[PDB]
Amino acid sequence: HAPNQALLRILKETEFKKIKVLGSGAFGTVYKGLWIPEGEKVKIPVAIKELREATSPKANKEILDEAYVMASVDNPHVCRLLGICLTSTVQLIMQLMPFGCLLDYVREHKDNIGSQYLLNWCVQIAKGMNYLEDRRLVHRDLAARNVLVKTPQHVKITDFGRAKLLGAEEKEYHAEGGKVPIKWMALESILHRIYTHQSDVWSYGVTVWELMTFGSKPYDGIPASEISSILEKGERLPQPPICTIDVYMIMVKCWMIDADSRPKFRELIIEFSKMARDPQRYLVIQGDERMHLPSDMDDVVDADEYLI
Ligand SMILES: *[C@H](CC(=O)NCCn1ccc2ncnc(Nc3ccc(Oc4cccc(C(F)(F)F)c4)c(Cl)c3)c21)CN(C)C
Repeated sequence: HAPNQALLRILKETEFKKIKVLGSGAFGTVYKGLWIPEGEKVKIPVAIKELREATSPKANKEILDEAYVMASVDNPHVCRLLGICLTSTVQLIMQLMPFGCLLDYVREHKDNIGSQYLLNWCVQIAKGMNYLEDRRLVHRDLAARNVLVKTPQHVKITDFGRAKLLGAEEKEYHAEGGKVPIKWMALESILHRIYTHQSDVWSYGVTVWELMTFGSKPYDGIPASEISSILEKGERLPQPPICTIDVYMIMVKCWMIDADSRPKFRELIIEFSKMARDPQRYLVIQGDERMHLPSDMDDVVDADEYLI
């Protein structure tokens, strides 16, 4: 393993300005804001998480471990952590992704989402995951809820709360126990708590299924405890109505019990790119041709153009 020379930037609180609330969770509130590094004549749209005063030492540690992972990744299809701020509670500053999570996006915009967007998103997520594989990172929580939308044309993988860096000689991560996203997990993760890049491929297949059904819940109504035996009997998620057999076969291959029989991310990039070149041959969507989606503010620059 090579040295990790990623830079962690510690921002001062007077450099960023909270504009409005975007969300509230167990761990603190998220604000829309601007990051205005002193004397640089640039304003960067950001989301700012300010942790709650009541957050435990254990929670703080876990959040900082997630920041470490996010600071260590740099790819157009993976979320961008700008830095953290050590005020009385920790604040985290990330690139603003104004269209929210992809799961919610596809549910809310399903009558205007055409085949080109769906296939491009699959390509993009596969590129991000391929990059994480190159970095020897196993995500362990890939799902449409954990993909952010910068613009309808550009998505990025997020939520590194479960991510693990494999050791140099290590091929599998062995987990301890807790509350796990069963319906996205590879069979070997459910049974034996084993995670690899190939178990992430399984989750990728489920993520694709979520997109192609415009945000349906996988195995809806089936309790999580029944999933493993359903899988062991050879049953899988059904073929979405818009999917040609070409697309469904790819998902099916992601859900092979033999981990080595599943596609690799680099191959998923290739197969979805082929399809993205002639999208209406691969996804059959009523009204496809018709569909369109969105495409002081002086000195504003996106985080992706503010390089270190
Ligand atoms: C869908 C995502 C969504 O819309 N969430 C609301 C907040 N929001 C709106 C736009 C936007 N852009 C960018 N980021 C966020 N939120 C956000 C999440 C996490 C975060 O920083 C961290 C980093 C590491 C760990 C944590 C945590 F403490 F563990 F939570 C937080 C920041 Cl700064 C911002 C945005 C959600 N859908 C319900 C699934």
